[PDB]
Order: sequence, then C-alpha cells, then structure tokens
Amino acid sequence: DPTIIIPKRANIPTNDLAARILRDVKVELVYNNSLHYVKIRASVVLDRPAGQSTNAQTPMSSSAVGV
Amino acid sequence: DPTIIIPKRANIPTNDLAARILRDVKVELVYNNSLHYVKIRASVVLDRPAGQSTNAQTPMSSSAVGV
Repeated sequence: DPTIIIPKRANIPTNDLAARILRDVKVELVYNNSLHYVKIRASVVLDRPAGQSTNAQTPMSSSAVGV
Repeated sequence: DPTIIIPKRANIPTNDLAARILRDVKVELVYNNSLHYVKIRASVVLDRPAGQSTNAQTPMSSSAVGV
C-alpha cells in the first residue's frame, strides 16, 4: 500500500521556520512489471499412458519427522 | 486629605474686633489630573523565542553590600 508521512511542527528545526521551507516529506511506492520472456515445457505420448496412482488422500504438506 | 483651620478668639487682634472682620482662615486642596498623551512600546517575535531563565526564587529587593 502506498504510504505518505508528514512531520509535525515540533520536529521542525528553528532554522527552517526562518527559511520558511519544509523538509523530510517521505513517500513510498512499488512498481509493477511487464512480461518479457516465457519458457514452456511440452510432452507427447505415443503408447497407452501408464495407469496413475489411485491415492485419494488429501496431499500432506510436509514430513512430520523433525526435531 | 483636605484640611481646614480656624483661628481662636485669643489670637484675633483687638483692631479686628472693632472692624468686626475675621481673617487668616486657611484651606488646602489637591487637584486631580486628566490624561493627555500616551506612549507604547510593542515587540514582535518571528522565530522560536529563547527559553527563559528558570529561577524560582522570590526576587530580592536590593544588593546587601553597603557600607
């Protein structure tokens, strides 16, 4: 999310009140990106594809073994 | 305070008792005064005013050194 910050009067040095110029205003942004290159991976099958695994469990995220 | 003075009989010269006229009655007064002219001294501040002295003592009247 874009952000904007403005300093308060108590934080302005006395010198700037004579110069009458404010400083330290800050803004932030995130730039998008276009797409330049793409790489694809195809596959071809000739004979009868082999039967797939018949597991119906919901795939677990990671191994439980950890110490 | 206004003052009034009246002489006594013993102090009246014999001649006035024949002339039958009294003298030497005295009165005093103090007159007030109007205001005619006024002079002012202003001041302006631009930057942050400097911090004042932080003395909390009751201001002394006059220097003790005297011989």
